[PDB]
Amino acid sequence: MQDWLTFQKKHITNTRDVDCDNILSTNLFHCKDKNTFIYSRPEPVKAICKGIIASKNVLTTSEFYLSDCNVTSRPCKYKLKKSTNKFCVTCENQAPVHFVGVGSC
Repeated sequence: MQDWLTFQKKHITNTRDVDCDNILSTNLFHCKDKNTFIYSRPEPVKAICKGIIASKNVLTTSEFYLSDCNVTSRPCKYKLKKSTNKFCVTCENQAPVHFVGVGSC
């Protein structure tokens, strides 16, 4: 439910330029306040949780290329934020199931 499958579509992007406008206006996001996407494949991101079976929030050993879509002054209209930082993923069954935050946990 709140697991890697849902985590992927909502956080795993393969482009630095995620079009927040269209992508976030789907029912998958429904234009919430913001959404931090990770520019990296699901494999190297799932590998962060490699060996973590028990639900455990872990902070990454390095920074990743993040693209954060955040709402502007207008609802469902976003500003792209391209940055590089670490992030804490809640690892369960060797897969990131919940997103904690960027920088540290």
